[PDB]
Amino acid sequence: TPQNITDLCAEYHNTQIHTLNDKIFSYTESLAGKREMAIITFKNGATFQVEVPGSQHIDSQKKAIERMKDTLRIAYLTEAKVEKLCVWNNKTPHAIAAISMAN
Amino acid sequence: TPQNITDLCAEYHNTQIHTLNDKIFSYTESLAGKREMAIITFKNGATFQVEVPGSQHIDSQKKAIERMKDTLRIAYLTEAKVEKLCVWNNKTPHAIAAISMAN
Amino acid sequence: TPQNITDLCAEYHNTQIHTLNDKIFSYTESLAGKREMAIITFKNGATFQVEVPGSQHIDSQKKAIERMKDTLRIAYLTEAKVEKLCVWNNKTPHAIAAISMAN
Amino acid sequence: TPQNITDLCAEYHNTQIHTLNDKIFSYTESLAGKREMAIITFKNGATFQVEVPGSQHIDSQKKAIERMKDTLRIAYLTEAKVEKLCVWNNKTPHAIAAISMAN
Amino acid sequence: TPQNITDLCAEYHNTQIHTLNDKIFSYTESLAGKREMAIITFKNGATFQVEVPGSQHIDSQKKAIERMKDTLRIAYLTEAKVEKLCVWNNKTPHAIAAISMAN
Repeated sequence: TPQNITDLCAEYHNTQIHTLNDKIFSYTESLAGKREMAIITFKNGATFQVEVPGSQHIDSQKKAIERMKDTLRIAYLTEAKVEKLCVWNNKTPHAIAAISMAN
Repeated sequence: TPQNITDLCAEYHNTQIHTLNDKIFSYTESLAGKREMAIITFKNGATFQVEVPGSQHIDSQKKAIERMKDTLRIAYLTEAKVEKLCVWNNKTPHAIAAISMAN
Repeated sequence: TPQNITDLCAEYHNTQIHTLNDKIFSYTESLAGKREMAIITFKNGATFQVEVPGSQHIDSQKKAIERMKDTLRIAYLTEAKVEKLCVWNNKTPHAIAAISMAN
Repeated sequence: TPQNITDLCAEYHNTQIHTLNDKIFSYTESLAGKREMAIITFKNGATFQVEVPGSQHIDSQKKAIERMKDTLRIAYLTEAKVEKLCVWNNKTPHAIAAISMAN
Repeated sequence: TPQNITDLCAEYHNTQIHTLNDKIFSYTESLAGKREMAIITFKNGATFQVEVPGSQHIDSQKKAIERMKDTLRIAYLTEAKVEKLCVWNNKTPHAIAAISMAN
C-alpha cells in the first residue's frame, strides 16, 4: 500500500497534489438538497470541495466522504496545518481525494 | 459546484444570506417528540433553527442535518466565529441550509 | 416552531423548566442492560437523566437521545454553562427533553 | 431510575464500585478479530476493560458499549478525573458497566 | 483476556510491537476508491496504516477499524504520546491492530 499521500495520489487519473502547509482559512458545509457538501479555502484563495456523494463513488467511499468532512471541520477548528491535498482536477472546485497534516 | 456559501445559497428559492461574523451566543437542542431540533442565537438576538427532519427533505439531506447539528454544537463550544448562514426564510426561526466559518 | 427552550417545553404535558446557569458537576453513563442511560448532577444537588430508549419514544427521538448524551458528555468535559433544562417531571430523576447553553 | 452510579451498580449481580478519583493513566484499543476491546489503567495499577461485544450482551447494550469506548478515549485525552467505575468483577480485568466523572 | 497491548498482540500470528513513546508526526487520510485508509508517521520515519476494510476482516472488526481512524486523528491533533502499536508485519506499511497511549 502507499506510504504517503503523493504515492497514493499518483495511483489515480486526473489528480494532482497541492502543497498548502497552512491552516484552513474558511470551512463551509451545506445540508441543502443535492448540495450536501463541504468547501474549504486557504488564505491564498485556493478552494476545494468534498463532493456530494454520487454515482462516481463506490460504496466503500461513502463512509470515507463522511469521515473527510469530519476531518476538515476539526482541522479547521483546531487550526491544524494542512500539508498536502490530493485532489481530482476534473472538477471545479478541485475535489479532495486525500489530506495530509503535519507540523 | 459552488465556490462559496453565497453561490450555493443562490441555487435555492426562499433563501438569504445572513452575515454574522460572530460566535454563537446560545445553543439549544431538543429530543422531544416532533421537535427533534436545534436552535441557535447570536448576541444581537437573531435566532435560527436546524429543522426537524420531515417530508420536505430528501433522503440525502438526513445525514447532512445530523452533521449540521454536530457542527453547531462544536462551533458553540469552541467559540468559533460564524461568518455567514444561508437560511430558508419561509420558516420561523429561519432554517439553516448552510454555514461558513472564517476567523 | 418555538424560538426557545421555554416555548418548546410548554408544548408538552408533564414538563418544567429548571434554570441552572451552571456547569455540570458530575456526568455518569452506563452500558448495563436496561440501564443504558446517562445521569448528570449540578452542585446544588439537582439530578437529571437521559432515559433509556423505550416504547414511550417515537422513532425520530432515538437519534436525538444519542445526540443528547453526546452533548452532556462534551458539555461536562468543557465546563460549559448550562442555562436551562426542559424536563419531564413524571420520572425520577427528571428526564431531559431539551437543553440550552449560554454564557 | 437510579440517581447515581452506586445505586445503579447495586441493581446488578457480580458487580462492585471502584473509587478512583484519578485520571486515566493509559488507554489501549484494539481492532484485532475477537479482541475488539478497550483497556484502561490507573497509576495504582488497576486495570479495566470494555468487553468485546458478545452473547452476554443484549442488543440495547451494543450502542452503549461503543459510547463507553468513546467516553474513555476522550476522558483519557482531556485528563478528566474518573470518580467511580461500576464493574462486573466476575471477569479479568474487571469489566466496565458504568463510569462517573466529577471534578 | 489481555491486560495490556503486548499480551493482546502475542495472541496473533504475523504481529509485532513497535514502541514509539512519541506523538504522531503526520496524519494522512484518503477517500479514494480502494484506498479508503489512514497512514501515520512518526518523526523517526516509521510509517503505519489502518488497512482498507476487506475480506481479511470479520464483521466485528469493521466498527473497530472506523474507531481506530477516529483515535489516530484525535491523537494526532492533541499531540498525544503513543506508547506502543501492535501491527501486522505481513503488510507494507505495517498494519495497525492495536494502540496504547500513556504519558
